[PDB]
Amino acid sequence: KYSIGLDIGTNSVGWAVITDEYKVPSKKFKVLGNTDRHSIKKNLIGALLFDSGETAEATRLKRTARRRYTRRKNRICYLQEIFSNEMAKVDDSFFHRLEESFLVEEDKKHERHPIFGNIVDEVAYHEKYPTIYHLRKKLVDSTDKADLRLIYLALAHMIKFRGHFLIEGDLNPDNSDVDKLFIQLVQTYNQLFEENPINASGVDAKAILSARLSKSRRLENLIAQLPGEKKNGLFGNLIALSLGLTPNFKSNFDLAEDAKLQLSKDTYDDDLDNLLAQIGDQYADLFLAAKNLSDAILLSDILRVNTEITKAPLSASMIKRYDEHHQDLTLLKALVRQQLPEKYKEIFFDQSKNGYAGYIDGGASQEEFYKFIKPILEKMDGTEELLVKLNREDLLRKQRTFDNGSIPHQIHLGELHAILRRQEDFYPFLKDNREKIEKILTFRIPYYVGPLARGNSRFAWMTRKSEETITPWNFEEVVDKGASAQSFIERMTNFDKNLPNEKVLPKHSLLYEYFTVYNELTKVKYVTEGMRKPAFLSGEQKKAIVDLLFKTNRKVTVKQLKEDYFKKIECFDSVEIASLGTYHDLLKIIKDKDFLDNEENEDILEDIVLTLTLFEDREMIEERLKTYAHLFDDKVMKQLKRRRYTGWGRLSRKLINGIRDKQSGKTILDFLKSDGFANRNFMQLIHDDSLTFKEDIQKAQSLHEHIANLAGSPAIKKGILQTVKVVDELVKVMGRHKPENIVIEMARNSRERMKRIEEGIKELGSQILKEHPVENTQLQNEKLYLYYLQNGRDMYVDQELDINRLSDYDVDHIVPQSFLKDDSIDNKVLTRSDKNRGKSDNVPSEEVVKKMKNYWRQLNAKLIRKFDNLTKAERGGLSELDKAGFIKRQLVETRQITKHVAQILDSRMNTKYDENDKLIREVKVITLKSKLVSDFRKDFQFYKVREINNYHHAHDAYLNAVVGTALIKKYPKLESEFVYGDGKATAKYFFYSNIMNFFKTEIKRPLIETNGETGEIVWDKGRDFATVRKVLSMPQVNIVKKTEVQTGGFSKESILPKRNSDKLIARKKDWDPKKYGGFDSPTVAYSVLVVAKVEKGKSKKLKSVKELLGITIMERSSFEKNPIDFLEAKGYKEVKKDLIIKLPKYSLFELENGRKRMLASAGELQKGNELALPSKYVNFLYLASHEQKQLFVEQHKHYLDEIIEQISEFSKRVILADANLDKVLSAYNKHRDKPIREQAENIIHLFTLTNLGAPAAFKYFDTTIDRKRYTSTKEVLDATLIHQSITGLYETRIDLSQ
RNA sequence: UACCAGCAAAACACUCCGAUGUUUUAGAGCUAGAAAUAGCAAGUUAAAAUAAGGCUAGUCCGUUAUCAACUUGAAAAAGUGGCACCGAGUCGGUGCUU
DNA sequence: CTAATCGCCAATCGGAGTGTTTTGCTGGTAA
DNA sequence: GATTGGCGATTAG
Repeated sequence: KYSIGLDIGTNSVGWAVITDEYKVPSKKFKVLGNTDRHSIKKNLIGALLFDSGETAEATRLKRTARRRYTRRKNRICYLQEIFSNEMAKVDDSFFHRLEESFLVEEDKKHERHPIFGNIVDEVAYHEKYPTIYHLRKKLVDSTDKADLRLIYLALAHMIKFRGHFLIEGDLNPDNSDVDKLFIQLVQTYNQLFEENPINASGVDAKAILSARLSKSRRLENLIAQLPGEKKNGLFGNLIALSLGLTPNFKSNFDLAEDAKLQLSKDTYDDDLDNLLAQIGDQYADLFLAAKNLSDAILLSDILRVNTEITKAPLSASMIKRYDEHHQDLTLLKALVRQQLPEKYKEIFFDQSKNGYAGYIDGGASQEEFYKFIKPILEKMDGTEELLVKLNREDLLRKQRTFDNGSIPHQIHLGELHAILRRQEDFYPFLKDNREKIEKILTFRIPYYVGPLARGNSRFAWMTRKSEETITPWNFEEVVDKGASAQSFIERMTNFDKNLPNEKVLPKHSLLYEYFTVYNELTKVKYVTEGMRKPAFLSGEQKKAIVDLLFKTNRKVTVKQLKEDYFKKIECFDSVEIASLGTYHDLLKIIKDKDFLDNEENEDILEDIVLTLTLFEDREMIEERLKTYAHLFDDKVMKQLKRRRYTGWGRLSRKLINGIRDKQSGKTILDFLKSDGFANRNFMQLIHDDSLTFKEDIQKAQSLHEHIANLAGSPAIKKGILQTVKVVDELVKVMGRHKPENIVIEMARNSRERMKRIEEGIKELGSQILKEHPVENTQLQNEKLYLYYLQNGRDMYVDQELDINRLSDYDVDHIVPQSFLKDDSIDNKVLTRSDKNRGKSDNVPSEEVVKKMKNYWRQLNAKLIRKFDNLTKAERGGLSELDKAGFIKRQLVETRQITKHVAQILDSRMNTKYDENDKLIREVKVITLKSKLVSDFRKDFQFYKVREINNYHHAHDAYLNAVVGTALIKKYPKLESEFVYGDGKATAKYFFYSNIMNFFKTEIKRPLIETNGETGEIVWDKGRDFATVRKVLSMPQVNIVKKTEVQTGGFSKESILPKRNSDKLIARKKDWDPKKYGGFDSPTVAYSVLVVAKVEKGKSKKLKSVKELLGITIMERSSFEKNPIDFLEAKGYKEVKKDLIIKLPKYSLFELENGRKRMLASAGELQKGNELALPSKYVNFLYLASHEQKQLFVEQHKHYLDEIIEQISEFSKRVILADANLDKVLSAYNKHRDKPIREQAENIIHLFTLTNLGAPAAFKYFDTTIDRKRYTSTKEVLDATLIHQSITGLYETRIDLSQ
């Protein structure tokens, strides 16, 4: 009978229903409603269009901030509960005036002065402490009684902003000098390693280690003055420890265990104690010193003040910024006043000129201010001392800038500690509540506990030991913390698939290693002169290999098996041819062999391994093994806490040793352990029919959930639901008969670039960025991008290149494009000429490799797999098997998601079960790629262009169907790679390349094609092409747009100043927008058509109205709860309840002459028509834009004047735009001088005026055309409304002109 | 179609923390002139909010995913739209079963 | 009044940890 | 990351 062909995409789905001999049937349908139409005739071909889906990141980024905004507010509430009783005797309303600051004077109840409460005290206070840091510095260094309000202000400011948590441990801000250190350091090296002393080389390491440089540059500068040292040397290792690195101390100390040390993690003490155990304490304070330096050079960019003067080095360094601004301002003012009197009106008085007034009051950043002020400073005389600071970004700085994110939280704690001790003698209540204020600052919830819910949330997993409120002071006596870190990991671990409801084993377990190691050794073969055939391996040999090779090295080399076993035991000179890592570590740690050999002591090691794999913190691990103590000794635990594993395997425990061969002895694990006659692997054991595993394993094992459970981007998983629903709708139409076949085909920046080029320039030391400054919208071109990635140097020649020479240069792929079709950065290079690459059919010549190995290694630059392909010239090159495989992949759909879709369709299509516990096929599912159809179109001249209409979406499904059905029925044995279910390479390559040669005539073939057994008629080259041509030109395709309701944010997020309009929305309930401001950009969900009456004039003339109203996202619930009261509050009277109609977005209307419009909102409209240009002009337009066909293009030239007539005629009755059409005609009238190629390229641009969708702007040869927005939804109130189904064949029409 | 092995490339889902930006109020502008108008002097900081709001009253939740119209249904969804030809103005016609 | 065109605007920058597929040279092995 | 619907000022009825 019939067949179906589909085509899935990210914004469209196409379908078609072919028949016996490649024809599309037509049918009569029924139309409902109250209109005059009672029937219609339609063809079975169409398409569907929809929008794109999004991801869940933008919602998480706000969910994880709503919680912080409310957790920060509770920190201040705790501080006010300790100060209330004492403050209730000084000022009764101090805490009340602090909450009504954001209030106009009329709405205030108390006075308008917050802190003190008079006009003569506020001014005095503001005249003594211009900034908050003056008070902070005064409180620490003074020894007098202070008012309570100032103490509260300082503490609140310190607590609100607290700093970052990146360094673990305790800081110490006393050592600011750097050189006492390089001295102190060397001092010790040669205080025990004397006679052989590293040379101090009078190194003034001051600028070497203190300059604002990177770690690598400081490393190169350190040993520059020392005559010869090693980057990997132990002095270098301890130096790298001083900076931020991860040195290893195994070298030069003949160690066997890795000794990676980090100075910022919270494990340094234990690792240092362990490392000082195998060497001793003779070399001790060579470390207490490396510490001092480590902290002495990271506190060098924020603290720039001296010592032995103050105990507050951060507050004292923010007064230098204040005192170096008031001094430069006067000088600049005087200099501008004297030598340039005509400009002292916009630098200091205009708020929209990026001067000094537009930098303090208006909106402007430091960069814009500097860029604006540089010429003015340059022109006049003097101003030497000010031009230098501008190059250091230290001209006129502010104390709250964007670069304050490098301040640790251990500095704010010291000032608070210092303040709390000077004033603990006058106020006794500060002596008791002193350990709580320090705890409010440093508390932080662990990342494996989550929200503190009470069983009313969806993202929570935490348990509780006692029903009580959780506070920072009792967090350890309420939260269990023991089972909270186990449910964090076990809620994401995979389940088994051969036996569900079972958890998988750890990767590094003991049973799992037994299974993995011995399974591999069950099949191996070796040949010697004495032996006759390649024999297998026995269990004893495997045990010996494990004992001698596995237990001496985790990885067992094949050479070790060849030499240590064969040569020593079997006496074999030559022969031809997994890790028990846990066992050797346990042997080294426990130091008891018979303990591990004993098989009674089980259910113990598995628990130990699970404990080590599961938790991460140290107290957790200790307490878990606390019950597992008293058995070995005290010493083993200290080393057991230091071991950690990672990884989860995929196999259950009961599957291995719970349903094993209890009826035959040898376990599933032991079957692969001590093999016998039946050397059968696990796959043979499961997949055979001789044992009783199958019954037990097979005893165990909605559409939306299944589809949502797949793997892939959300944007593609939207096109499968629609495909399934379209299929189910199409089956019903054709009489509830299932299709014979189904053919499916699934058709498939700048900031990264400037980040990459900036990193490359910074690491390479190149100065070309200063030479050629680049903005944010320049280097999107690949040629200049590649030019800058190489520091402007050729890579095939070793010469410097030019910024405007790449134009005449070339871009070439590393691997030739004839083998790999790659167009990414990893495959493209820029060169003066491709001939310098060497061979044109292989990897570049070895001369280039030898001459550029150094620069390829330098490109450590992270700018560029590319190195491997470039260096392949020395590795012998490529093969042909990969070419054959890729040729097969070019037409065989090997992607997994297509297999998922095919399985989903096949499972629901076939349901009848065979009586022999099997299934019978009724519908075939075929998958194929797009190469075949493209080749067919190119060969048989069915050209297509994509910028006329959307009909081309539905013209590919028909071609897929015809090609697939024709091909599958001619070769009855190629179903292996084309149907779902279940030397030579060159022959397969040729066969798959020439598959599609049965359509053509000469490479002469008969007109009639027959197939084997019956001479089946599969093609007839006298009428089939005529049918295809007739179908490809039909002015009837069902295009349908999907209607959706809108959701998302309420409006725009920008806050606007006060105004006197009625379009502003209040931010809170009691804040009038005419005195505080608000947002104004509401988003409409859907519209409603109401017919009612409203009063007019003072006489209340009850006129009758019928209009459209918009319902925003913000007020949906109020409307959906009671529409009548909502409408009455809006201002309408006597609302007719039975005539309210909802209208979602993208609704369809019908005007007088077939003119249709969509609905984008309650104020605008869209276009809803299509163009049907004949099939001759498509071929002419495709040929003109690019042998004998040139002559044909030349003879037929008047076609350029027939397209314009059709465009004008179509636009004069549907589009209804006059000025744009007149401009287009006038522009076309005077440009008939250029040849056909460019005129065709510009005629193709004219199809933007008649394109379905929103209006847009296009451009002709020179002229630019603007938009033609429609802004009146008043005419549509007397038209017809159309409701359509998913395919569009079923529809109803309602007349709104009643 | 599954299990071990080296690395690399990624993509997706959840939890815990930093620094800015924007909007109102406080930091007493002065000298001449009835008046617009001129002349001069300062400018760097702090408090509150950050989707309107909810009931289950928690140091909890609020921007992803699903959605043609009528008849019945709490809900999901069971029931609901007759076949072939020619011409080829968007469909029309004829001949009958219907 | 009063309704229709024209020109400009739209929140952004860093860090730490855990779990899972899918592709590309490696394979092997096996049903 | 551009698109595509909102709002103020001007201008034509």
